[PDB]
Amino acid sequence: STGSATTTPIDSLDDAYITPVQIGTPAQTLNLDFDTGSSDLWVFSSETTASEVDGQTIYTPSKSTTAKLLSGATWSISYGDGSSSSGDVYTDTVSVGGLTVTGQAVESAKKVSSSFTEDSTIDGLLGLAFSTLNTVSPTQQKTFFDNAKASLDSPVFTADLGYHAPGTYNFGFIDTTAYTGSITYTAVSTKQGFWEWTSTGYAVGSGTFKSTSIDGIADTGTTLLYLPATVVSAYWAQVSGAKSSSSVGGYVFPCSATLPSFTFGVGSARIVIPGDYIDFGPISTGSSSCFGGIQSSAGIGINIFGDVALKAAFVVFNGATTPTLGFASK
Ligand SMILES: CN(C)c1ccc(C(=O)NN)cc1
Repeated sequence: STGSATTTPIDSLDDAYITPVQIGTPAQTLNLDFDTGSSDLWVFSSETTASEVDGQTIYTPSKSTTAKLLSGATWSISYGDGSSSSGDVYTDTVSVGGLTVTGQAVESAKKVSSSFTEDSTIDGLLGLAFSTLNTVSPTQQKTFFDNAKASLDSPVFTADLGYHAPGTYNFGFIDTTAYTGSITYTAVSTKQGFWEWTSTGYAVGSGTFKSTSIDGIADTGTTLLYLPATVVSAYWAQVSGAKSSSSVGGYVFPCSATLPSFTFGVGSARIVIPGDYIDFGPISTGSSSCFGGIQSSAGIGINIFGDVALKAAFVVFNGATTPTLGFASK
């Protein structure tokens, strides 16, 4: 089997991407944030505290003939940005882009943090990291990908995120028309439950490439690119007037600037992030200070190749017995 679904930016900044997902019978379509940095499929639901729902589409398990309470199971998750959610669990039929899993754990939110309430366009998350990170207790549950894997033509999914445009998540096949050149594969560590890999270095603009190992995670659920302070300082030093602002919470730059590109290494290959991808616009409406798309990972504890990086590439998440990541230019 295979599946293919279009993923769409939620706003003009590509702050996140949503992908339609069919849950239950008859189908209830919710727009979920596919998240390769977590392993829970959770949704706004008829059980979510009313004051914490603001425009989202909800899953109502009582209207699904295939929903079953997973008796006694609860979940609770918190993300690196400080967001969180929690609730109980149903199993139901879930389909993505024509690919169907029966008996998928669908985690129904009773509570969500304000960040989720405020994101009217995001009806929940669909985790695509390793199932060892799943938060359901007392019986840990498998991700949609993990459940689908044995049925897939190939045990892979791909992320092809657009810059200010829709893109695609494919399951079970590699679309050889979706990228240029060749895909370079690199080793993954699953020890922390993430798609964790080691970049071989970086360059700023037309500058020389610096060979240096940068461990990090491929996280479609993080907006920005978070790298070591040394690397990030070297980037922003090439932008006149750029500075780190403790008041704003990161590097800002004059909105009159033209940003240089940023290159990261994948083995002997190189992925170039155009300067435009690094512009996250005015810090507040009407401001001439703009927020940068490359920020320090210091005080996160891990480097994060978020959407800013991933959208510059066609990315293969290879879930074979020994997982690997592949990157191609596009
Ligand atoms: C507030 N929202 C929509 C979030 C979405 C995703 C994440 C995240 O860290 N995913 N790996 C955090 C927050």
